[PDB]
Amino acid sequence: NADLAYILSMEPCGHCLIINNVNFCRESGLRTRTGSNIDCEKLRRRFSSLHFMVEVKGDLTAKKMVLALLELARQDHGALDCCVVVILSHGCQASHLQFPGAVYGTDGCPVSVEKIVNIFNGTSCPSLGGKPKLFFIQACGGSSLPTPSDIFVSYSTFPGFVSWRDPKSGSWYVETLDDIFEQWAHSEDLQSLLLRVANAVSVKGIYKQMPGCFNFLRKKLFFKTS
Amino acid sequence: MGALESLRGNADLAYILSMEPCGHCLIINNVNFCRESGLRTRTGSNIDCEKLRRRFSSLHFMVEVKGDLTAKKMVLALLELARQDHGALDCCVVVILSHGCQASHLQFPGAVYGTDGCPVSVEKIVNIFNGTSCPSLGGKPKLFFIQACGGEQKDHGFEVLPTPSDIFVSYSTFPGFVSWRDPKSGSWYVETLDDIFEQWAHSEDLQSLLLRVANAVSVKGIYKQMPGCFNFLRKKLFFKTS
Repeated sequence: NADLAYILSMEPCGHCLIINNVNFCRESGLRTRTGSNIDCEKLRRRFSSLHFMVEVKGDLTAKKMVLALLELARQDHGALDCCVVVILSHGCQASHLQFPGAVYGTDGCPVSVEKIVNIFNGTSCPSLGGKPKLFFIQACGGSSLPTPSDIFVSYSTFPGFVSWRDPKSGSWYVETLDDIFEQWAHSEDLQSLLLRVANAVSVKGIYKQMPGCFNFLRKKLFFKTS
Repeated sequence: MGALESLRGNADLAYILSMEPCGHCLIINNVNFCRESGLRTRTGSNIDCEKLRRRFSSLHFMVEVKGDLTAKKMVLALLELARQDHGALDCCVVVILSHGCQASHLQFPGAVYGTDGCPVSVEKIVNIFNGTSCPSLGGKPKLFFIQACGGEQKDHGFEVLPTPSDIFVSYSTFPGFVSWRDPKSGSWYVETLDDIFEQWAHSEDLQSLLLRVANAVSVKGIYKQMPGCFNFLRKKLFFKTS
């Protein structure tokens, strides 16, 4: 209350798009991301519980990924409270100007996180103005309000399967995140959940790459559950 | 023994700050830039500078302020800081007040200008405090508050292995945008942050505080500013208060 938390009253809570890239063309040389379907199913099932209208889309091209994203922003989120985008794919380690991060489309071409974030800013998507825009990225391999307000990105490149010898048992990250949400999303906010995830991950890999959060929200975000 | 209490106490959910003092705090305050620069005098930074000096002193840090430093001297000050022994400390704070801009980066956006008009990337600054370069802060929170233009765009808004660890970078403005300041009241961001840390540092964690700050600043001026941060922390952070 007192404008300390975003109001998620509406039912459904919002739209959620999951880009699941598994099969890449030969020219790129990017290995098949087998096990990502396990990941996709966990997340689809998850954000569904969080009362979102989840739409999955497999093996998308950089061009097609962008179109799907634009297609989402062209929507009327007017009576909705939040938007969610999840992308599973190989990560691109290009350096950037505004925001870090990129993910490979099936064609081998990258789509920077900065492009993705902006497709959802205030000008491009007035419909979501003042509402929280969440982006979850798992790169396995490879009055007025400010225009960029309410943008929140969780970026993970943590390799590691649930069963360490089996590259097809799924992502230890998604499973850990999914598990933590299942247990605390009912009483803890987004940033609090993600810290539990970040901690769990670090305990699993001392030096290994820890997930980061590019946080530009104005209030806490308590997901709608039960 | 309430919730917040049990929370503050859980070493798994919160960074435990038990040492006295807490650690080092370094404030770099550049106000007078060279002529060749074209950069303006950052009138009002000094009031921001002292507020923070006093603020972090309040939060049990050993504060050291260094003003008007060339890019080279900045790196030097930062190198010496990391070169120290933070073994009996629990946290490290670095504040930078100055002009800034976009810089090509891998993990951390933007850069900050030395008094000489030369740029120092935030990413280079954060990295000076990596686990190898400064094992004395391994696993401990290293905080960075950056008050500098994140870019050139004036936002009108609309009507309504070298990996970061325990790194937390609070940005005054969104990467790519302009950060606003007042000649006699200081920068929106710092004035807001000090005010908020005043009222809540005693009962709220670092991140919670900054949402308040981001929320407050977001309703300001004709031109808009959207504060935010790159959080690579593992736990919540509650400062040691008075």
